[PDB]
Amino acid sequence: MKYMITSKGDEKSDLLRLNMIAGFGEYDMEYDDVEPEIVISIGGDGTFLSAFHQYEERLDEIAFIGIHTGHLGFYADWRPAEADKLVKLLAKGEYQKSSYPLLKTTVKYKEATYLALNESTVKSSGGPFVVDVVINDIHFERFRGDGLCMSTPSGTTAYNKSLGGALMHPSIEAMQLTEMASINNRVYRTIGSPLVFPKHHVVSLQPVNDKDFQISVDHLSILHRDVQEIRYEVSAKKIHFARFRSFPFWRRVHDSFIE
Amino acid sequence: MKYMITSKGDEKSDLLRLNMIAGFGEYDMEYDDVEPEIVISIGGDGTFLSAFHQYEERLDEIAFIGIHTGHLGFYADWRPAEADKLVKLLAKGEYQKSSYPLLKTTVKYKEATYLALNESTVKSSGGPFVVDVVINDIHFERFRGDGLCMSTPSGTTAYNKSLGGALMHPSIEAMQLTEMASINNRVYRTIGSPLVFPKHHVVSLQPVNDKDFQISVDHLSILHRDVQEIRYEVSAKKIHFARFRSFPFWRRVHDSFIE
Amino acid sequence: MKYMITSKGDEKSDLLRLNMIAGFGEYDMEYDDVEPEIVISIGGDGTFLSAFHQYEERLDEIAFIGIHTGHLGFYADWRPAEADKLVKLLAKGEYQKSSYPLLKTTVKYKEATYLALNESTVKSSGGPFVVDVVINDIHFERFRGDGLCMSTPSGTTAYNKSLGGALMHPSIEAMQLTEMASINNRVYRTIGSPLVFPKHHVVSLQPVNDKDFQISVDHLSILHRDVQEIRYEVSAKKIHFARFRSFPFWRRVHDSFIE
Amino acid sequence: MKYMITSKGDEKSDLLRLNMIAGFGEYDMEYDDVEPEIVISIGGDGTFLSAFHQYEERLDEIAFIGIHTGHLGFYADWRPAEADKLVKLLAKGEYQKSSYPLLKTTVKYKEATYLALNESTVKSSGGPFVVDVVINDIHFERFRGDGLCMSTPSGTTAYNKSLGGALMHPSIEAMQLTEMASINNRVYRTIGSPLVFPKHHVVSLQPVNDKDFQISVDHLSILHRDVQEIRYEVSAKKIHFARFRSFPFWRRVHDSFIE
Ligand SMILES: NC(=O)c1ccc[n+]([C@@H]2O[C@H](COP(=O)([O-])OP(=O)(O)OC[C@H]3O[C@@H](n4cnc5c(N)ncnc54)[C@H](OP(=O)(O)O)[C@@H]3O)[C@@H](O)[C@H]2O)c1
Ligand SMILES: NC(=O)c1ccc[n+]([C@@H]2O[C@H](COP(=O)([O-])OP(=O)(O)OC[C@H]3O[C@@H](n4cnc5c(N)ncnc54)[C@H](OP(=O)(O)O)[C@@H]3O)[C@@H](O)[C@H]2O)c1
Ligand SMILES: NC(=O)c1ccc[n+]([C@@H]2O[C@H](COP(=O)([O-])OP(=O)(O)OC[C@H]3O[C@@H](n4cnc5c(N)ncnc54)[C@H](OP(=O)(O)O)[C@@H]3O)[C@@H](O)[C@H]2O)c1
Ligand SMILES: NC(=O)c1ccc[n+]([C@@H]2O[C@H](COP(=O)([O-])OP(=O)(O)OC[C@H]3O[C@@H](n4cnc5c(N)ncnc54)[C@H](OP(=O)(O)O)[C@@H]3O)[C@@H](O)[C@H]2O)c1
Repeated sequence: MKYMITSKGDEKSDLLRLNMIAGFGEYDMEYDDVEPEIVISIGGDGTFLSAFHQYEERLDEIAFIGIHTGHLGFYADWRPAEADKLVKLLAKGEYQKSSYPLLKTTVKYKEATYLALNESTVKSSGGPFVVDVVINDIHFERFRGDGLCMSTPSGTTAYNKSLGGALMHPSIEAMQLTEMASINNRVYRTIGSPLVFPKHHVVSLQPVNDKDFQISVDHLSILHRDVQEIRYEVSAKKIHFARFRSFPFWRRVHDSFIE
Repeated sequence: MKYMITSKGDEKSDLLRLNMIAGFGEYDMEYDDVEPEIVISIGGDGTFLSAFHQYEERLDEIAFIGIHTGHLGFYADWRPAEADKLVKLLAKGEYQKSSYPLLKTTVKYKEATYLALNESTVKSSGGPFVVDVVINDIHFERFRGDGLCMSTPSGTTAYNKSLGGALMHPSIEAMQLTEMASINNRVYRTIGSPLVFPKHHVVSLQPVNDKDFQISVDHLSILHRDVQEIRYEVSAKKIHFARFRSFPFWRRVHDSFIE
Repeated sequence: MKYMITSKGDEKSDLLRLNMIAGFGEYDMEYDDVEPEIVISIGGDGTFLSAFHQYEERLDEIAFIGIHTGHLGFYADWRPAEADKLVKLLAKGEYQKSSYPLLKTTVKYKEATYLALNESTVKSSGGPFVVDVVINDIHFERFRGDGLCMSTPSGTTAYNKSLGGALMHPSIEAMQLTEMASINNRVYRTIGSPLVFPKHHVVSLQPVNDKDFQISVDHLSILHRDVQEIRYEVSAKKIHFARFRSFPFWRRVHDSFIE
Repeated sequence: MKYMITSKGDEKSDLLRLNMIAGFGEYDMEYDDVEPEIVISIGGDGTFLSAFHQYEERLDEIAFIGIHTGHLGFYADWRPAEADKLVKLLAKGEYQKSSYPLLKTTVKYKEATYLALNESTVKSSGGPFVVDVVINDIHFERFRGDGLCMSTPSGTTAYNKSLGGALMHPSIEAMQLTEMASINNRVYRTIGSPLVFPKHHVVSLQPVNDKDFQISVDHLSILHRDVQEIRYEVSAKKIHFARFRSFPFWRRVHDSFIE
């Protein structure tokens, strides 16, 4: 089948990449980075995040696999020493697919949409951050603070976790909203707690005074000017992984945070 | 249809109860507190929790309704001044049913099972609290601290919230595990974060030294001796509510915590 | 004595300012905004913070007073309706002085020093934030995350509080370091907890890769390039307040956050 | 000088104890566990806490030293392999004394007072926990939740830390109040944040309905019945340590929590 390999770009990763291409040379596997069916990422979770965004127009046609050159990754499921075993399994087609939910972000000004695998965040462009938070058209809170983070399930181990969010098993189709440094006093009030939203709920952020926001989607971060609305919902699209063995989410969590 | 009414037992609640019984007297509604089809709770969420546990052997046959005499409740959806309107709607059958997930607790010694609408918690019987946390038979962490709290979705606004858990929309079939005062240092390590579990995941707590635990299920709290295992999973059973109008979960959250 | 009055600049504040100047006209009080001995701030705590930084070269010669036009302030101790009573008390000299500790920030490149009344914070200029935290020349932790906040005692009710810091009575000569969204996992480790430092302890932040930082001192926020060190210590300088009645810190905290 | 040695009571600790007694036999050092001037604890910080409470009537006459048999301790400053070096230094009198602040607890019914080296905590005897918190005779908050923890500076690394309190350098004469699982909503309000109190401030807890409380002082935990008041203040008494080398507090914190 058609495949391609992205590399973190250090010496370790490029050579492991060349090795796998040579190894794939011995099977009915065609290198194709335009219309690949398998996308192998070699590096860290940052490398995997870039591979996902490189091909996010064909998530329906692609199964992703990650090899972590440094520490273990939540998306890069494989060690370098296992590359040859992976080459053989992929060529023989002995793999199941699994899917993770994704987050849709819409920015209205006159409208851009993004897909996130980890999260989308909103901060001010320097001044104070104040937004109205509207859940399914109902005004829920006026948020004052440093910013807001909306995480997918697999994103819950990343920025969301540092903000006090829960870790959510990726079989749950949800998104999680966490606060960054909310102001709470006599007059200003936020919920405080993380909020977990099911599919089809729409969280809308609406400016109060300033209309300029620094918006991040995974690694990408852009200053958006004259914003009327930021809309969050669980995407209809999903990322697909090639899975060759059992590696449960909670085992990845244990291995990454406990030992 | 058959119905019964429990009362918080103060003067306000009993009289509102008597009024509704008189009001039901004018329809084809039979008072029956053995095999009721509708269970009306008048009081607070504590009163509603007691009504649920009174009839938890027939959750399949019952739709619950709550009237809050004091502050607004998350389960008691109705104000006293609306009692007469409620009498009329219930008698005419103009109601939809909605369901919330419940938590199953199994205590093995030689085995008791409980159903919780808010949460189940585990603490020691005085000494230090140490348990091994096993997720789907995989050892996840050795927890040291004051205790652990496993919450249903509708429970996430209660004890779970005070422990830093996320609020979860009740359409999500999940349970959430939060830490009470975990010890984390060079040698002792817990995840820290709340954990959200889908249906069919089994969280097992296993003693390390002491085998005596104070276990709570909603309001009930019992000292269990010589415990071998505490098992948590999302129940196959659900609570059913009679719904007569739109009152979204996030609106209940806003009304209860924001204003 | 010599005095001056700064105003938030809205209609309410300017007119209250003009009234007090007219009122001071009836005593031996000379308006002087170059070498004032009393500095009256009329507005909010933001207005007071600007008054403090306007005159921070003569904190030894000045007693500050604040009038809050909007909500109650932690530094603006007086309501508008009390302005005339304040005019009379100040002119008669019936006031005690009280002092709050201040934070000294040194940025080395080739060295700038700042004084903060609330706090100094450090964030990256966009990329990831990584710094080594050195306490009294001893390497304490490698911090990864969004940033760090060093608060005075009276600052503990502001940004520090939103970050989970403790509130500290201003009679304690200390500074408090809080984390913004620290990354903690198998490999990366921060203390997590706020840290409270006595006088004469020196906390030094040292770059790891990137040398560009966005540094804030109270309201001021500046991009510093090619930074070698950020040094925090409790200042030898203190702010002095004119006090005319009992208004305990914990009462200000109660009034501002509880009711 | 007069000295005594307490032991954790395992084989390692008793034998290390016997060795030091034999070693002390070669100097002008008299074993005396009634009126000792030096108290050596061999075990963990729990062993040291028991030694402190054994002799808390003569804290003015005693310098404490701790040897940790297991992991490093915050009070047990010495490893077993260094016992002989310690014997020699103590006998030669080559030691400085350092002092840590202590917490005074008064329980009024008709009045008991306790001294804590780590902290004092208050919980209910089973039902809900509700107390009024009075700071220097001013009503500050009505606390609802699981309990409250008042920590000394050296206690801030223990229970206080697990509750989200700040770590405080022990040269600061203060106590820190942290919340256990506070309920915060539309009607119920607590400060949330830890509170740091200077010397001479008096925090008083006063019952609201129930008068029975489980009160802990370091390891001791007792059910107090018919309580009228719990009073917290920084003690006039201090613990004195024999110090033979530099081991800064922040280095102990680094070694215990970072690596
Ligand atoms: N305060 C924070 O915790 C914080 C702040 C900003 C951004 N981030 C994370 O950074 C991501 C994008 O940046 P980047 O990765 O391109 O560069 P980066 O900022 O250097 O990456 C931050 C770290 O997050 C790790 N990571 C990525 N996805 C993760 C996941 N799902 N669970 C746990 N850890 C994960 C990455 O692992 P590798 O080393 O294997 O790449 C990397 O070490 C965002 O999606 C966000 O989640 C975290
Ligand atoms: N630290 C804590 O936050 C804490 C500690 C222990 C127990 N609890 C809660 O108490 C419950 C059982 O006690 P109880 O109600 O019989 O007596 P209780 O301890 O007096 O009740 C505690 C309060 O929780 C409220 N509550 C109940 N269910 C709730 C929900 N789903 N979301 C938000 N608030 C809710 C009750 O409202 P009403 O006043 O209307 O009854 C009551 O005010 C447990 O299920 C637990 O969630 C909370
Ligand atoms: N996430 C946060 O909580 C956050 C983030 C950034 C900055 N800030 C605060 O903003 C300050 C400087 O900004 P600014 O005041 O010029 O404009 P600002 O960002 O609009 O001010 C933020 C708010 O903090 C209040 N405040 C100031 N000093 C305080 C104190 N000691 N305790 C409690 N609240 C206090 C101000 O009261 P007034 O309305 O009376 O002016 C204002 O409402 C910083 O010193 C920092 O503490 C807070
Ligand atoms: N949730 C919690 O974190 C929690 C709950 C209850 C009690 N405690 C602590 O337990 C103490 C009394 O119990 P115990 O020690 O007799 O038995 P314990 O409950 O078994 O001791 C708990 C642990 O705390 C450690 N510790 C003691 N003082 C400390 C300090 N100042 N800083 C950091 N760690 C410290 C002890 O070290 P060693 O192993 O060397 O003895 C022990 O490992 C209390 O003073 C309280 O601070 C903690």
